[PDB]
Amino acid sequence: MNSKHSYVELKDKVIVPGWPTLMLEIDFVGQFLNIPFLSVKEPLQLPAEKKLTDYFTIDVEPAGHSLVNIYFQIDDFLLLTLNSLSVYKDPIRKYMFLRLNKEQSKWAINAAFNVFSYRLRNIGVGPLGPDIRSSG
Repeated sequence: MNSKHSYVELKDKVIVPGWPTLMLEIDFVGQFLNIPFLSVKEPLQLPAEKKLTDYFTIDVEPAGHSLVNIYFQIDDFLLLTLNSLSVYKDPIRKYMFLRLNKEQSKWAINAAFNVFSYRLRNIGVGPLGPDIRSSG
């Protein structure tokens, strides 16, 4: 019959040291703000015709007098894509959120929560990556 939802935190568990990582870069209207988003096995490339906004809506809101969160909504194609690239076991829901720290929040607050643009961005591992991931 009838259905509706909720915004799950995407916790720090999904970033796993040793592995490559996707970096959410937020450029405030008008010194980006960089959040490691999700540790991945292979880089994210999208259909070249397409672009991230097609698949990924985000929104920055305060959570209190000092802290701020980033909410977002992930169309299924990206959701499925992200889950397959993900090291941590399929952690991406359609409606999720993310906690900036007292530090990160501060910028967002000053920009009046107003996003000019954003993108994801594949970043490689450093010289001890393979050794880090495989030990433990």
